[PDB]
Amino acid sequence: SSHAPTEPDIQKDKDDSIIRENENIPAPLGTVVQLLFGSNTEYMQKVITRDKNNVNVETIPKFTPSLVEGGSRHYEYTKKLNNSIGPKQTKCLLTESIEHMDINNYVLVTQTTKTPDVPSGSNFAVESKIFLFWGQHDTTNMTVITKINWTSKSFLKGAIEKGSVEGQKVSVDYMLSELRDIISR
Repeated sequence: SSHAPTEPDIQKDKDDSIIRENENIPAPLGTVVQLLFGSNTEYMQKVITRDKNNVNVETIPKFTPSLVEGGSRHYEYTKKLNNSIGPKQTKCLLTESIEHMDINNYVLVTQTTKTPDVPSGSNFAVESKIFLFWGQHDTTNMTVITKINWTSKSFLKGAIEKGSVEGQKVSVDYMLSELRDIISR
């Protein structure tokens, strides 16, 4: 009765970094997909607002045309940065795309973040692949892989890549913590 654990089909890319891997969420795959990406979007909104640096978090739309391979959505919030010296905050422009959906195997949603107000923010977007697949005993594993798409290379490239990895890890930890709390409550 327990679904078998599965393997995500993670295509390699030399500028990829691992954010988190094989993080367990104690609910079935279809449930976790629905909690993050389904029609009740308050859960993903709360993932974002759990970080008190995240403000102006608009209502998140559902995936259109449908929650299906090829569906996508956009939303925006603001992230507080420095206390006083610029920049004090940045807009965060998020686009999510359903790249692969197979509840018998794995789901891949790509999450791309643009931050126009950071230094060199006009030079890059952050692309994170969120893999969801089966763990043991009808639970879900999550693996997140990140790379920076440089649309113009920056003299701050190394610092930005390090801080982005650091920030993607914090973002994914809130996602995992909220998921783990929704299930337990």
